[PDB]
Amino acid sequence: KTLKFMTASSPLSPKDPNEKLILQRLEKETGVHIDWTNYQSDFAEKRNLDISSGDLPDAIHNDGASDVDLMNWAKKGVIIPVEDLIDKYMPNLKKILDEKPEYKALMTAPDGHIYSFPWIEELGDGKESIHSVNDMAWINKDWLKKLGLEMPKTTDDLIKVLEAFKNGDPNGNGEADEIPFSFISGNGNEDFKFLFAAFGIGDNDDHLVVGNDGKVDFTADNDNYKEGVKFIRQLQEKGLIDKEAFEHDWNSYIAKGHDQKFGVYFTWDKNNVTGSNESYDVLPVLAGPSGQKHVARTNGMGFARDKMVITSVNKNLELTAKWIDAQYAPLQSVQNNWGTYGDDKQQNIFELDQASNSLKHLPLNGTAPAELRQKTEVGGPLAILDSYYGKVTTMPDDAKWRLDLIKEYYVPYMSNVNNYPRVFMTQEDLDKIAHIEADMNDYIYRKRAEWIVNGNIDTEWDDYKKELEKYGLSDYLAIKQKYYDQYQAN
Ligand SMILES: OC[C@@H]1O[C@H](O[C@]2(CO[C@]3(CO[C@]4(CO[C@]5(CO)O[C@H](CO)[C@@H](O)[C@@H]5O)O[C@H](CO)[C@@H](O)[C@@H]4O)O[C@H](CO)[C@@H](O)[C@@H]3O)O[C@H](CO)[C@H](O)[C@H]2O)[C@H](O)[C@H](O)[C@@H]1O
Ligand SMILES: [Ca+2]
Ligand SMILES: [Ca+2]
Repeated sequence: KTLKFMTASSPLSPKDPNEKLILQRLEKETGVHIDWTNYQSDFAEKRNLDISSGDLPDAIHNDGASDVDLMNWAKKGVIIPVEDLIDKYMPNLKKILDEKPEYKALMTAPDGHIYSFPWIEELGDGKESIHSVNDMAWINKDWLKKLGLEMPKTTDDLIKVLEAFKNGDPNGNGEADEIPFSFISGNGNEDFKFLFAAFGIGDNDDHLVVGNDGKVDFTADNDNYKEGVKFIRQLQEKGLIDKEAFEHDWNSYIAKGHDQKFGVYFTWDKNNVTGSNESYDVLPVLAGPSGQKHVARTNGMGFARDKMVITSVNKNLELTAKWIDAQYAPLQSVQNNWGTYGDDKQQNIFELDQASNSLKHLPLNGTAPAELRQKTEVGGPLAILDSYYGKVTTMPDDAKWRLDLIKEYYVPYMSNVNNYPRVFMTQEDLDKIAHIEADMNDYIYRKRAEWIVNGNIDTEWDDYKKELEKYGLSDYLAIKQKYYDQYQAN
């Protein structure tokens, strides 16, 4: 009747998840009450403390564990394999794996086991996938018009435009408050690395792309990569970059965005940052000095291996298996991912069409989509399939919109036929990767920011590449190539 789950949630959502409208209804439908350990910041560190201290719940919900954490917890009996539970008790998930057996392959570790329950969300395929580009570039069209500038078409045009922003007071308040170029450095949706491809190849959060020769490329040791750093260095030297770019956080970014202080900035959806207005639009793909005109593909996709694991201290496997499966009901999945209907005390993402027993997205009327979603979503293991649109739920209008934009502006410039596939390496290979990445990942972003602030990449470039080799890049790259080959050979 009672299970104890650990979970992750947004600091905008209730400290107690049972305050969420979805979870109140779910209790009345499963008849299972969940007592939550809900971490709303630094979830992974806090999860690792609990596991290390032996302070295990029945299951970790909305977990987001890496594959190396999954295999290590599995080698040690922290979590259990779950395939027999799916076959015995999970008809909603079994039906999904019937329709789309490809995901079953993605859930199966090389030792034949399944250790987690995935998040599945189909929104585009291949180049047209909503994940192809995460850190989209946006520009203040109102400043362009005010200053009589055309949309920039090249990186050189971008510099000239940005200097106008710094110097031309297009907000008209008589102060040089204009921030020409902003970002939030590192992984994720507000980084600037989307522009590195205007110098050829570019970059992504993996620092990994697949060349058309079949050979994976570590992007962050290319000359094109150095040229992109040199480009941002020009912007810094020219006083075009947000004074705060390497210190501020999301909440500060969004404050500035709401005051419309940005010339060009990066984000998933401008509505989350500069709001619902036509002051900002997509910065179209720019041509580099030599006519480079490219969009690097991310390796992202509408699949996450682990949004739930089951711990070895879980004493009612059947009930837990059946609770989980209730999330894989179409209508439930839709809500768990995106929000709910019929709250009279808070804005609703959905309305319930009782005529069709189906969900209809409502208009946000200026509410930031990520803001209302964070409060009312649940996360966790769920599947939303392409066959659900027009049947179970409307497609979200911000997802349909973004997909249109990806087709319009970006897909024509994705010259790479392949990106890196979602492979499940062996545990021996995962721990090798994890040792190299322990050195490499921080180091790459550290050098990148030092180089934009000092100006010595040209003097430091070769030492940096040797250092990456001492950290094991060739080994790192050889492993990734092996799995790409095995994936292509099937
Ligand atoms: O790193 C912490 C960890 O991140 C994990 O997920 C997030 C994103 O979760 C959301 C994502 O919401 C969107 C993107 O959603 C889709 C694509 O899946 O895009 C469509 C709209 O264009 C939408 O229909 C699709 O579902 O991302 C923007 C905000 O960036 C939203 O407007 C949009 O819905 O992020 C939201 C706010 O955090 C959350 O409500 C959503 O679930 O990964 C990125 C980090 O790289 C997010 O920070 C993180 O949320 C993981 O789910 C986990 O929950 C933690 O966030
Ligand atoms: Ca001004
Ligand atoms: Ca390379």
